[PDB]
Amino acid sequence: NAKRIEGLDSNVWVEFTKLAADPSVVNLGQGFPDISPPSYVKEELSKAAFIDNMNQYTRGFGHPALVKALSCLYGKIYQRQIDPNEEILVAVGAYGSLFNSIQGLVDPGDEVIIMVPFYDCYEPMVRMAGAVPVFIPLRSKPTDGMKWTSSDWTFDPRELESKFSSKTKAIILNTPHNPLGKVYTRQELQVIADLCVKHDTLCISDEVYEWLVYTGHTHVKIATLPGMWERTITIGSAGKTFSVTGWKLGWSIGPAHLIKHLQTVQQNSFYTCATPLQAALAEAFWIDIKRMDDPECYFNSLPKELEVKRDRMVRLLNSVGLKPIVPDGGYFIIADVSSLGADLSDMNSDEPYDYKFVKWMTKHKKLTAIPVSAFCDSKSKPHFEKLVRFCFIKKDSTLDAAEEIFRAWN
Amino acid sequence: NAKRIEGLDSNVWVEFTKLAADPSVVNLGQGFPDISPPSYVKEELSKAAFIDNMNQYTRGFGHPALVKALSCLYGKIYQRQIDPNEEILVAVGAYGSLFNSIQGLVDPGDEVIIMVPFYDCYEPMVRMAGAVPVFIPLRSKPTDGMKWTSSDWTFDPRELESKFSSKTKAIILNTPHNPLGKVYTRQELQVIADLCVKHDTLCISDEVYEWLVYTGHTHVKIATLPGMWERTITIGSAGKTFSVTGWKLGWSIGPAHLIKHLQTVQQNSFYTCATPLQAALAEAFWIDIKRMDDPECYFNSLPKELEVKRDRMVRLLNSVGLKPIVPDGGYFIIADVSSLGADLSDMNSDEPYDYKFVKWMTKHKKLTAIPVSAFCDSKSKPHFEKLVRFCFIKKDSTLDAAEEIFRAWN
Ligand SMILES: Cc1ncc(COP(=O)(O)O)c(CN)c1O
Ligand SMILES: Cc1ncc(COP(=O)(O)O)c(CN)c1O
Ligand SMILES: NC(=O)CC[C@H](N)C(=O)O
Ligand SMILES: NC(=O)CC[C@H](N)C(=O)O
Repeated sequence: NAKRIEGLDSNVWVEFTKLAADPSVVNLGQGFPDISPPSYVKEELSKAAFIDNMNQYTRGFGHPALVKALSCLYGKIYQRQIDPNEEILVAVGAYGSLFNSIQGLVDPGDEVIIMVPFYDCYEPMVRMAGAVPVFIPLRSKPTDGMKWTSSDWTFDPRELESKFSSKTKAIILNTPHNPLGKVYTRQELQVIADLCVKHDTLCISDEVYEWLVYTGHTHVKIATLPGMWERTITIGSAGKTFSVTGWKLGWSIGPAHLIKHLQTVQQNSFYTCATPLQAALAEAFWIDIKRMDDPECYFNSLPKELEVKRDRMVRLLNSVGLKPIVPDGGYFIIADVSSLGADLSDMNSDEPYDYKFVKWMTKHKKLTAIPVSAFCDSKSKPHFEKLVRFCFIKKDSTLDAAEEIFRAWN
Repeated sequence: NAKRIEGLDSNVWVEFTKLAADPSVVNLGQGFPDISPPSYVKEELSKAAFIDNMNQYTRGFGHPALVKALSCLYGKIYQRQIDPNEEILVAVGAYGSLFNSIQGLVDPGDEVIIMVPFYDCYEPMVRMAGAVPVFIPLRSKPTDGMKWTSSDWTFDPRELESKFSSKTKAIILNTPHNPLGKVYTRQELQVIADLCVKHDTLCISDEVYEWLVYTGHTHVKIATLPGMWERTITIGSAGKTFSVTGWKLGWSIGPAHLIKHLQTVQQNSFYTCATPLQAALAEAFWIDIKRMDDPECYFNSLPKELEVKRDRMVRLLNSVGLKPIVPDGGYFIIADVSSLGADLSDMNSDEPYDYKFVKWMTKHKKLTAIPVSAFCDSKSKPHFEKLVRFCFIKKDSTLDAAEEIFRAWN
């Protein structure tokens, strides 16, 4: 192995393969939608398949009709003109966008601030770049009494500030947050923005779940706050927006002077993304862009549908004594499992509690989930290891099977 | 920009975004097939599109049906049992496979040997890894007097040996060769094998054009030579194999102890490739794998169809005083351009001779092509700068438009 990848060969997802290959297990762990994607998304891909040209090379930095649809949709959200060619880069998922961003912008010995828990890829991407991840946790605060929510988690602005130094190149922001479901507030973003401007750092903002925010909350884009446009890369994903995780297309949106460096990594790595997927996606966008104010727009109908499933899930977790944290956004929910005081007596590894719990739940109850300590750096693990993450982008019948397990639990 | 991409922002193909544009020009430049993909390749993509699961995330290192198909096909070629999970990585094109190999295997300060002319991405990919490209040119031999062919180019084994030191990490091999169409001989591969074994170096073998070898030549895989399986990564491409360049799926095949490091790059960069493309590509493979014996197999029928088109191009180029180098393989043909009359003081730009010629032929003859100096490091360019490359993976009607241009040349 090359030095840049020393110790980066472990991967939580490669780790979690085994859990649910067993067909009789209900899998609420990985973010695999088993709802149907919209009919027209599948239709448009079939249509593109039969056009010879759409099966040949397209523009390296993104299919022209696609980046054009992206600049239209995001121009409305940002309330500014987005340049399709210079301010957008289409990459292989939000992963590939994150990869372009760190690879083109982050040097060895640079510091990168990461909020804990974090989508697991952030830490190894920062390391393969020779950079130093700097961790800060989200801490709970007292609850309103009736409900535990994502909004009861936040950061200490004084603690955040202390993480910023002359070596900080960037901070990574994930809102709506995976695994917590947190929708960052304008006040939180403002504290983040103040510091990035004051230290002259970048913000890389992972916003794949941007459409999935629930009543009481709103997606705010940090790159729309004063001084932030010039210093933010904001990332979206086809998989999340159209429920086609398997298309693996995302985009980075930001200023031309930053996006050019992302574009230089891409030209020198995989170069271009698939033409047929990008062609179909452009069409899907236009179909929904043109009804953005209608309920039937997929940007509106999916979170509306997911809010119902979310609520059903919180009731299911409650019925067995799991303390759910009701998410403001996204399609994951965390439950504290410690009030079950489960029977993990003879799992004798040095794994965190949540991993043992999940292995135990899979074997005994036939239900899998993801340990939140998978989204934590070594020192943070003991502070989050009683927490397990459940996925609810699932068809009713799947959540029915889940309900059968919760009803039979004792 | 990050330091790692310093000076790597210029891209040959980004630059040629000049006169491919104008409507009336016959483009024989970029490797863009304008023939149809096989009908079943297209139908299989349409069918995967309508299966919901084929739109969601698949195995990270390659869709299981696709790695199994590639296992079975390549295991016949190699006469060995290839492990589909450990000895194969599906990536985003041959580009992505090349990136995985260099990123996962090559350190700052390593030397990487590259044979000139080289497919252009080799050099910046080695520079991005902090390594030193060590150039050796292919050189001409006396012809049989009758015709000029790719096999009249070779390398000096003694000069190659002198490129190997204790800093050498690897040699990049490209057979059949782009741009010049060379199908490296068993005796050439043996000289490279002897030196990788003696120095304990890697060979990264880029064999995207492996099926496209014409009469009197045989694709031989260096990884099949004694002692080479354990030091070789061999790369393939869907875009070349099934004439669907826009699908951006390639693969690396080789021993587990090397493939795992490519796997580590990929899990940390883009992770997963697209599911519907991989599903459809697995089915396109099973179809052709079952009929390898038969002339109807795409592995057989395409090289046959293209050989006719190569022979046509060589007649058309001869017709106008461009001396073609007849390719053993691939879908590019170089023509020597020096026996024509120049223009070219209307430029004076002292950029290479071939770049001036290609601008002159675009403007005045309405035909584009690629200057060979684009595939050459700085010191080599004077040895190759009268050479121009043409693509013939084109429909009959495109080649007729080309015919009409040659007919009207004088
Ligand atoms: C926060 C976050 N970022 C990025 C991704 C990956 O995005 P993509 O599938 O487009 O590569 C995910 C989905 N696993 C995610 O939850
Ligand atoms: C020799 C060679 N290797 C790799 C590639 C790129 O392969 P892909 O399109 O699958 O990424 C090309 C482009 N045709 C090539 O000519
Ligand atoms: N590698 C994957 O597909 C994992 C993604 C899934 N959304 C997760 O966060 O759990
Ligand atoms: N998209 C591309 O860069 C096409 C490259 C093509 N194979 C060529 O060599 O001309």
